[PDB]
Amino acid sequence: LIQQCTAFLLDALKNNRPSEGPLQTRLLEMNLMHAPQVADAILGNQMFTHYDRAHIAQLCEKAGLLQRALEHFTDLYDIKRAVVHTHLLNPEWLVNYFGSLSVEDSLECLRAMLSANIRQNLQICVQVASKYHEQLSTQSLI
Amino acid sequence: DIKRAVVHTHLLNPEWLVNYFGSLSVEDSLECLRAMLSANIRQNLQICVQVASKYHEQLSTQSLIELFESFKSFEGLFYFLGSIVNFSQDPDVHFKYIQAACKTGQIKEVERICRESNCYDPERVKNFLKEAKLTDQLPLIIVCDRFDFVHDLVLYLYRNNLQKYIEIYVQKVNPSRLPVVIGGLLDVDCSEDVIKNLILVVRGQFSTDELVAEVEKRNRLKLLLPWLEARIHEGC
Repeated sequence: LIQQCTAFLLDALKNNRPSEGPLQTRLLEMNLMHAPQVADAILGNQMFTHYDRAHIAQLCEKAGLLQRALEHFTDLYDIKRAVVHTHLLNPEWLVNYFGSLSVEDSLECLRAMLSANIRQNLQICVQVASKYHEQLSTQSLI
Repeated sequence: DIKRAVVHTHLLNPEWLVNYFGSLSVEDSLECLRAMLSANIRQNLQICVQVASKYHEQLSTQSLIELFESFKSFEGLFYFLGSIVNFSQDPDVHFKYIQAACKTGQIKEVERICRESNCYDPERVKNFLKEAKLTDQLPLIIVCDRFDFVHDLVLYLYRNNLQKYIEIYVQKVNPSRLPVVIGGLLDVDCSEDVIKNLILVVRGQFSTDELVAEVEKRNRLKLLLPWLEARIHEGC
């Protein structure tokens, strides 16, 4: 029972003393193959602090976990690939907005996403512009 | 004949259509949907994809897939193979599938299946790549070295251009093949200071042995000495 022994290890992880990054790292790695829903609570509790965010991001990449892969870009700031992957399809709605918002490199991000701006991200760029212009409605925008 | 209500397919109920498809489709309705595509509005288009995924499921005839690819069909055959790519191992149809992903970019969803589906001929497809230039490709920088044909590949690339794909490759994908890559670069007599600067970039799987091998096979090790200084100064 990998599931239940992993759960018991998780119960141990509730205390920071048994909370040892690599152990719970492997636990979450198995979860990514089995159940990603728990990864939300894990990210709340200890994930970003204890885990190898790079390896886990690569895992969620290969596993098609784009939404928590956004949490990973938030963990990793993977500039070109975060840009292109967001450019792919419908992301975590406001999470992507702020992640883009929470950087001054959203400039070049939008340059990229606009170089290939298919009609999907067509309006949303102007929409999120109504999240940066509000601090800097620069002629850079025009 | 029965191939007359194909006009009302613009409005007609596909349920009793599939019912009439239970019969009349034993190598028969193929020509009916064929004529429908001879008048292929978008209405008699998606339903034809659906009925293609109604007979291949009962008879995955290669004649069907051939008459299918006879047209553009790239998205139609895309979904069609998406119903078949699993548990099917024909190299040609898989290459057609990847090329369809190239038609409208569905590579991110295929470059992973190129890793998954390795039941094909990477030589032909990599020749196609060297012919069909995507100008932003990253399926061969994954799957060709997954099959390890990248020596003469990166040779040809250096011949045309090699700026960052080398870099992102050795960074995320694989710094373990980095040695033979460097060796090829030495065979083509590149600018070695570039390789040096890459070594200065944080390395993944990388060690002293392969590095000194690379620097000795050209007997021009006058480059890695600051790397060794850093190694020993840090205590390694």
